[PDB]
Amino acid sequence: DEPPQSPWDRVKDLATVYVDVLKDSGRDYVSQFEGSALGKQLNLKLLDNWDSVTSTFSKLREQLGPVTQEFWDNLEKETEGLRQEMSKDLEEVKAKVQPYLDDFQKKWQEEMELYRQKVEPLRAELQEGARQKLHELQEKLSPLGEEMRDRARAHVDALRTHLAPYSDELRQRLAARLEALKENGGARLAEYHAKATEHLSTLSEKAKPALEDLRQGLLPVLESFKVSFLSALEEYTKKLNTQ
Amino acid sequence: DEPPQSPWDRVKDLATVYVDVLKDSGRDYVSQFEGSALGKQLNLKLLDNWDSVTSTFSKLREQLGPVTQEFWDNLEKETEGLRQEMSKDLEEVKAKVQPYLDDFQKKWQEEMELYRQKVEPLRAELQEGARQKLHELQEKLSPLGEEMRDRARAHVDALRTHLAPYSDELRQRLAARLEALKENGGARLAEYHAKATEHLSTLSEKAKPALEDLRQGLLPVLESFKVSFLSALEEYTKKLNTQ
Ligand SMILES: CCCCCCCC/C=C/CCCCCCCC(=O)O[C@@H](COC(=O)CCCCCCCCCCCCCCC)COP(=O)([O-])OCC[N+](C)(C)C
Ligand SMILES: CCCCCCCC/C=C/CCCCCCCC(=O)O[C@@H](COC(=O)CCCCCCCCCCCCCCC)COP(=O)([O-])OCC[N+](C)(C)C
Ligand SMILES: CCCCCCCC/C=C/CCCCCCCC(=O)O[C@@H](COC(=O)CCCCCCCCCCCCCCC)COP(=O)([O-])OCC[N+](C)(C)C
Ligand SMILES: CCCCCCCC/C=C/CCCCCCCC(=O)O[C@@H](COC(=O)CCCCCCCCCCCCCCC)COP(=O)([O-])OCC[N+](C)(C)C
Ligand SMILES: CCCCCCCC/C=C/CCCCCCCC(=O)O[C@@H](COC(=O)CCCCCCCCCCCCCCC)COP(=O)([O-])OCC[N+](C)(C)C
Ligand SMILES: CCCCCCCC/C=C/CCCCCCCC(=O)O[C@@H](COC(=O)CCCCCCCCCCCCCCC)COP(=O)([O-])OCC[N+](C)(C)C
Ligand SMILES: CCCCCCCC/C=C\CCCCCCCC(=O)O[C@@H](COC(=O)CCCCCCCCCCCCCCC)COP(=O)([O-])OCC[N+](C)(C)C
Ligand SMILES: CCCCCCCC/C=C\CCCCCCCC(=O)O[C@@H](COC(=O)CCCCCCCCCCCCCCC)COP(=O)([O-])OCC[N+](C)(C)C
Ligand SMILES: CCCCCCCC/C=C\CCCCCCCC(=O)O[C@@H](COC(=O)CCCCCCCCCCCCCCC)COP(=O)([O-])OCC[N+](C)(C)C
Ligand SMILES: CCCCCCCC/C=C\CCCCCCCC(=O)O[C@@H](COC(=O)CCCCCCCCCCCCCCC)COP(=O)([O-])OCC[N+](C)(C)C
Ligand SMILES: CCCCCCCC/C=C\CCCCCCCC(=O)O[C@@H](COC(=O)CCCCCCCCCCCCCCC)COP(=O)([O-])OCC[N+](C)(C)C
Ligand SMILES: CCCCCCCC/C=C\CCCCCCCC(=O)O[C@H](COC(=O)CCCCCCCCCCCCCCC)COP(=O)([O-])OCC[N+](C)(C)C
Repeated sequence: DEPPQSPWDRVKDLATVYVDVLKDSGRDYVSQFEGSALGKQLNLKLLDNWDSVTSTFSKLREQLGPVTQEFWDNLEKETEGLRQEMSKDLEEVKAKVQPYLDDFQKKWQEEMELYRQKVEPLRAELQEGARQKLHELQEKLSPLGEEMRDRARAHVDALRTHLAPYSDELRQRLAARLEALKENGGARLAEYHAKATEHLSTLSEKAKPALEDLRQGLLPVLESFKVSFLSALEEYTKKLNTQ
Repeated sequence: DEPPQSPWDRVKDLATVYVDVLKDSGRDYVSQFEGSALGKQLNLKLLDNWDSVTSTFSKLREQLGPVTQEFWDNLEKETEGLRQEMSKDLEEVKAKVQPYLDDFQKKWQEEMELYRQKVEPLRAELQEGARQKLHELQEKLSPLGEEMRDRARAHVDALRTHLAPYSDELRQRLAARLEALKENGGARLAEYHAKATEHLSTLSEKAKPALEDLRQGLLPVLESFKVSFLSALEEYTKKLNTQ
C-alpha cells in the first residue's frame, strides 16, 4: 500500500488502536495491583542472591569484551569521512555566504537607518533643552567669581610686617656670577666708549653733507622705480597656501 | 594690494615673488646700490667699521674662550650650600607656624561661611527644577530604552520568518556521525535488551511468594499485547516481522 505522507487516505484509520494498546493496560492494571499485595511475606535470605549477582557482574566483562573492540573501528569511517568532507564543507558554506546579501543588507538597514531615527530628534531635544543648563553654567561661574577673587588674596600673609630694621638677619652675596658680571660689565664700559670715539668723530665730520650723500644714493635708485620695477612691485606679497 | 610681508619661514612659496622681482628689477637695484656706495666719501667706510663687528664676534668667542673652558669652578660652593640648605632649613619653620594659626581661624570663616551663603541658593532653583529636566529624560527613556531593548532582538534575530514557505534552498547533512551511533548504539541497544532479559531474570530465581501472587497481573500486559497485531498495513506480513 501507501508511501510516507501524500497517500495518507486510509493509511491510517486502524492507526488509533495502536495507542489503545498502551492506554488500556492502564484501564486494567488498576484492577490488578490489588491481588499481588495480598500475599506479601517471605522466607528469602541474603546469601542466595550473591551467586546470581556474582555471575551477573561477570556478565558485564564478557560482552563488554567484543563491544569494546567494536565502537572504535566504527568511528574512523566517520573521522576519515570528516577529514575528506572537510574540503567539501569549506566550498558548501561559500555557496551560502554570498547569496545571503539581501538579508544582511535588510538587517544593516534595520540597524543603521533605525539608529539615526533615534539620534536625529535626540540631538535637538538635548541641544534645545540644554539652554536651561547653559544658564546653570553662565549664571553660576561669575557669581562664584565675586568671592573666589578675594579667596585668592584674603588669605596671603600679614606681608611679614617688621616693627624694627633688625627683625630679619639677612645677607647678600652671589660672587658666583657677581665677579664675572662686573668684568662683563667693565669690559662692556670700555667697549661702549671705544665703539663711540671713532663713531663720534665719523658723526661730527658730516654736520651738512649728511642729508645729501644720502640723496646721491637715492637719485638714480629713484628714477628706475617708476619704470623697470612696476610689474614686480604690483604684486608685493604672495604667500601662505602651499605651491 | 594684499598683506605686504611674510607669515612664516619660507624658502619655497615666495618663488611667485622671487622669480618676477629678479626678472624685472631685483637685478638692477644691486648695481644702483654699487654706484650709491662707489659715489661720495664713502666706499672705504663700509669696511673700516664692519670688521670691528667681525672681530667683536671673534673677541666675544675668544674672550668667552678662556672664560669658556676655565670658569664653572668659582661658583659650585653656593649650591654645595643648597643641598645642605634644603636638608637643614629646620630652624625657621617649627617657630614660624604657631602664632599665625590664630588668624587662620578668621579666614576659614571668610572662605567657608561666604561659600554656603551662595552654594545653597546656587542650587535651590535647579535641585527642585531638575523635575523639569526629568520630563526631557523619563518620557525619553522610551526612544533611548523601550526600543533599544527591542534592538537586542533586532541584532540577533529580527526573526527569519518568510512571507511564503518557498524561500530557503535547504538539505540534510546527512552522513557519518548519525549512522555511526545508529549502528554501534543500535546493536548495543539490542544487547542492552539481552543484558536486561538476562540480568532481570537472575532476580526471579530468588523471587516468591505466594502462588496467587503471580496470576493476577497477566491480563493488562496480555490484553495490550493481544490488540497490537491491528497494524494490518494493509499487507499482513510486514517484511520486517519486527512489526
Ligand atoms: C529483588 C528486588 C525486587 C523488588 C520488588 C519487590 C517488591 C515486593 C513487594 C511489594 C509490594 C508493596 C509492599 C509495600 C509494603 C508496605 C507496608 C504496607 O502496609 O503495605 C500495604 C499497604 O500499603 C499501603 O497502604 C501503601 C500503598 C502500597 C505501597 C506503595 C509504596 C511501596 C514502597 C514503600 C516505600 C518505603 C520507603 C521507606 C524505606 C526506608 C500493602 O499490602 P496490603 O495489600 O495492604 O496487605 C497488607 C495487609 N492488610 C490488608 C491487612 C493491610
Ligand atoms: C651657544 C653659546 C652661547 C653663550 C651665551 C652666554 C651668555 C652669558 C650671559 C651673560 C650675562 C651675565 C649678566 C650680566 C649682568 C650685568 C649687571 C651689572 O653688572 O649691573 C651693573 C650696571 O649695569 C651695567 O653696568 C651692565 C649693563 C649690561 C649691558 C647689556 C649687555 C647686553 C648683551 C646682549 C647679548 C644678547 C645675547 C646674544 C644672542 C642673541 C652694576 O649695577 P650697580 O652696582 O647698581 O651700578 C652702580 C654704578 N657702578 C657700577 C659704577 C658702581
Ligand atoms: C640667555 C640664554 C642663553 C642660552 C645659551 C647659553 C649657553 C651657555 C654655555 C654653553 C656651553 C659652555 C661649555 C663650557 C665648558 C667648560 C667646562 C670646564 O671644564 O669648566 C670647569 C668645570 O667643569 C666641571 O666639571 C663642571 C661642569 C658642569 C657645568 C654645568 C653648568 C650649568 C650652569 C647653568 C647656569 C644657567 C642656568 C639658566 C638660568 C636659570 C673646569 O675648568 P678648569 O679646567 O678647572 O679651568 C682651569 C682652572 N680654573 C677654573 C681655576 C681657572
Ligand atoms: C571583508 C570581510 C568579508 C566577510 C564576509 C562574512 C560573511 C558572513 C556570512 C555568513 C553566512 C551565514 C549563513 C547566512 C545564510 C546563507 C544563505 C541562505 O539563506 O542559505 C539558505 C538558508 O540558510 C541556510 O542554509 C544557512 C544554515 C546556517 C546553519 C548554522 C550555521 C552556524 C554558524 C556559526 C558560526 C559562524 C561564524 C561566522 C564568522 C564570521 C537558503 O538557500 P540559499 O543559499 O539562499 O539559496 C537560495 C536559492 N538561490 C541560490 C537560487 C537564490
Ligand atoms: C535493601 C533493599 C535491597 C533491594 C535490592 C534490589 C536489587 C535487585 C533489583 C531488582 C529489580 C527487579 C527488576 C525486575 C524486572 C522484570 C524482569 C522480567 O522481565 O522478568 C523477570 C520477572 O520476575 C521478576 O522480576 C521477579 C521479582 C521478584 C520480587 C521478589 C520479592 C523481593 C522483595 C525485595 C524488596 C526490596 C525493596 C527495595 C527496593 C529498592 C524474570 O522472569 P522469570 O520469573 O525468570 O521467568 C521464568 C521463566 N524463565 C526463567 C524461562 C524466564
Ligand atoms: C525499571 C527497570 C526496567 C524493568 C523492565 C522489566 C520488564 C521487561 C518486559 C518484559 C515483558 C515481556 C515478557 C515476555 C512475553 C513473551 C510473550 C508471551 O508471553 O508468549 C508466550 C505466551 O504463553 C504464556 O503465557 C507462557 C508463559 C509466559 C507469560 C509471560 C507474560 C508476562 C506477564 C507480565 C505481567 C506483569 C504485570 C506488571 C504490572 C506492573 C509464549 O507463546 P506460546 O508458547 O505460543 O503460548 C502458548 C499459549 N497459547 C497456546 C494460548 C498461545
Ligand atoms: C555599548 C553600549 C550598549 C548599550 C546597549 C543598551 C541596550 C538597552 C538597555 C536597557 C533596556 C532599556 C531600558 C529599560 C528600562 C525599563 C523599562 C520597563 O519597565 O521594562 C521594559 C522591559 O525591559 C527589558 O526588556 C530590558 C531589556 C534589556 C536589553 C539589553 C540588551 C543588550 C544588547 C547589547 C548586547 C551586546 C553584547 C555583545 C557581546 C558581548 C518594558 O517592560 P516589558 O514587560 O518588557 O513590556 C511589556 C509591555 N508594555 C511595555 C506595554 C508594558
Ligand atoms: C538558517 C537556519 C539556521 C539553523 C541553525 C540551527 C543551529 C544548529 C546548526 C545546524 C543545523 C541546522 C538544521 C536546520 C536547517 C533549517 C531547517 C531544515 O532545512 O530542516 C530540515 C533539514 O535538516 C537539516 O538540514 C539537518 C542538518 C543535519 C542535522 C542537524 C545538525 C545539528 C548541528 C548542531 C551543532 C551545535 C551542537 C554543538 C554541541 C557541542 C529538516 O526538517 P524539515 O525542514 O522540517 O523537514 C521537512 C521536509 N523537507 C526537508 C523536505 C522540507
Ligand atoms: C523509567 C523511564 C522509562 C524507561 C523506558 C525504557 C524503554 C526500554 C525499551 C526496550 C529495551 C530495548 C529494546 C531493543 C530492541 C532491539 C531490536 C529491534 O527492535 O531492532 C530493530 C529496530 O531497531 C530500532 O528501532 C533501533 C532503535 C533506535 C533508537 C531509539 C532510542 C530511544 C531512546 C529513548 C530514551 C528515553 C530516555 C531519555 C533520558 C534522557 C531493528 O532490527 P530489524 O532490522 O527489525 O530486524 C529484522 C530484520 N533483519 C533480520 C534483517 C535484521
Ligand atoms: C512505584 C513503582 C514501583 C512498584 C513496585 C511493585 C513491586 C512488585 C514486584 C514484584 C512482586 C512479584 C510477585 C510474584 C513472584 C512469583 C515468583 C515465582 O515463583 O515466579 C516464578 C515465575 O513465574 C512468575 O509468575 C514470575 C512473576 C514475577 C514477575 C514480576 C516482575 C514483572 C513486571 C515488571 C514490570 C515493570 C516494572 C517497572 C518499574 C518502574 C519463578 O520461576 P519458575 O519458572 O517457576 O522456577 C522454576 C520452578 N520452581 C520455582 C518450582 C523451582
Ligand atoms: C516503553 C513503555 C514501557 C512501560 C513499562 C512496561 C512494563 C512491562 C510489563 C510487564 C513485564 C513482565 C515480565 C515478566 C516475564 C515473565 C516470564 C515468565 O516465565 O512468565 C511468568 C508470567 O507471569 C509473570 O511474570 C507476571 C506476574 C504478574 C504479577 C506482577 C506483580 C507486579 C510486579 C511489578 C514489578 C515491579 C518491579 C520494579 C523493579 C525496578 C510465569 O508464567 P507461568 O505462570 O509459569 O505460566 C504458566 C501458568 N500456570 C502456572 C497457571 C500453568
Ligand atoms: C631652569 C633650571 C635652572 C637650574 C639652575 C642651573 C643649574 C645649576 C646646577 C648645576 C650645574 C653645575 C654642575 C657642576 C658639576 C660639578 C662637578 C664636581 O664634582 O664638582 C664638585 C663641586 O660641585 C658641586 O658639588 C656641584 C655644585 C654646582 C652648582 C651650580 C653652579 C652653576 C654655575 C653657573 C655659573 C655661570 C657663570 C657666568 C658665566 C658668564 C667637586 O668640586 P670641588 O673639589 O669642590 O672643587 C673643584 C675646584 N677646585 C679643585 C679648584 C676647588
